[PDB]
Amino acid sequence: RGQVFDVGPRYTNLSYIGEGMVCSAYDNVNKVRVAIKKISPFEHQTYCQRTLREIKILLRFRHENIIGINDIIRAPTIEQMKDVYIVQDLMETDLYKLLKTQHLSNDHICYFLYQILRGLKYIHSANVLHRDLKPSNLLLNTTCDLKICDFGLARVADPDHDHTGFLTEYVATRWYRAPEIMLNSKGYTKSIDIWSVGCILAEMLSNRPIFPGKHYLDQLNHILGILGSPSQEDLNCIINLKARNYLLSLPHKNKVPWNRLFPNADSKALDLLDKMLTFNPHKRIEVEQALAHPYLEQYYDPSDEPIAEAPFPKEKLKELIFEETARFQP
Ligand SMILES: *CCS(=O)(=O)NCc1ccc2[nH]ncc2c1
Repeated sequence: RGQVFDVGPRYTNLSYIGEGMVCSAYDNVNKVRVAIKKISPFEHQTYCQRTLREIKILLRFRHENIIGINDIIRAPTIEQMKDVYIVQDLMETDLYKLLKTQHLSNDHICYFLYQILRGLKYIHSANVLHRDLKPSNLLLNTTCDLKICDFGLARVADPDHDHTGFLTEYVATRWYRAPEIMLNSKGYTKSIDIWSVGCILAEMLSNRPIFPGKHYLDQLNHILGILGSPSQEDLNCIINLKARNYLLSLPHKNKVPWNRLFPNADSKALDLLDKMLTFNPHKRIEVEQALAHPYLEQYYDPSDEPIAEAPFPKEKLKELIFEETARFQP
């Protein structure tokens, strides 16, 4: 152990996983090990907001490629409730850990990408944006089943309020941020997630992040270094003068061909990558088009790619977390 990890007698024999804190544990009712994360969010409003949003989303979603919540453990009263524990299916590894050690065959890349997009189709069908897709948020088991996790930054899509100024600060993981985040976008459209998936695909191809920016504007430097300078048409879509004039200030950069960056990659994988890593978010491929792409033809089956049945102050938010978790109480 490290601290109080107080999960009733249902869950026993705890092993540390990572870091609030995550442990595996034996579930004495279902007779399997499970993952459990301790969330002590109530002293920080940021952790509380992300806790409630995640719980609400994950309890509504039901999909093979999205991690569920199996159980939530907390004290019987608001006064006694200092922590919440979320119990989820235990997955042996994640794509971040796997890519640090293992070469993926083209077949593995294809199947992982299929499952990411299949999960994402469901999320987007519920009018939700994940907004922090990255290898460590893709859980894997030993048979290569994949589950999307961490909905702490997820939002309902809101394309009419997507516009913002140049260099607006952003929360989600830097290396997977679409170029428009740095230029004119709050990340309130589905195209933000597709860019992250493109980055993940590129990372699966070479085991290295494609755009490892070291700070905020360096991320755009990395993206433009491979895509090259945006076209006049793509620039004309950027009405914000600060962002536009920044881009016009840069020396001309040529496109680096994908087949030079990824000489061992399948050509169909690179055609799909090109379409996910499109600079102009309006021209970027959508999740259903991505699934229908020739690269995924061995798996594509829209009848087996389900969609969601419908669209989706700390003191009141501790109350809302209490209410939302009530169904798991004895
Ligand atoms: C979803 C990525 S984190 O939440 O950062 N990692 C913690 C978890 C959560 C659920 C798991 N199931 N198996 C392993 C897990 C790790």
